[PDB]
Amino acid sequence: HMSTITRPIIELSNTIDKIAEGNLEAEVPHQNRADEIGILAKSIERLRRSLKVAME
Amino acid sequence: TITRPIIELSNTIDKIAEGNLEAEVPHQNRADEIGILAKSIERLRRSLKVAM
Ligand SMILES: [Zn+2]
Ligand SMILES: [Zn+2]
Repeated sequence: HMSTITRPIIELSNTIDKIAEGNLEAEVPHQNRADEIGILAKSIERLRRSLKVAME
Repeated sequence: TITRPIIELSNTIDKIAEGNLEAEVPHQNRADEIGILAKSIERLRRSLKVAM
């Protein structure tokens, strides 16, 4: 549980902070996971791209 | 208590990505890793909203 769920939730939280802190090229890990971590990662990547477009 | 809130937070991120910055972010006061993710989503939301 700590390695399969806790670790990637912490990593993806950090990714969100990087994005919020203006780094709109932040790496977003785990987009190819088939479980709920993948749903979250794919959601974050769509966010990242949406914010890059909105930066103009 | 892990799967459900992770999907719920993902949906909140999708609302934010689509321009709905009034999305209510659940689970901000949880003490585990879901609380960590919820706080980070709420900070991003607030920064987007204030900027716009
Ligand atoms: Zn990882
Ligand atoms: Zn919930």
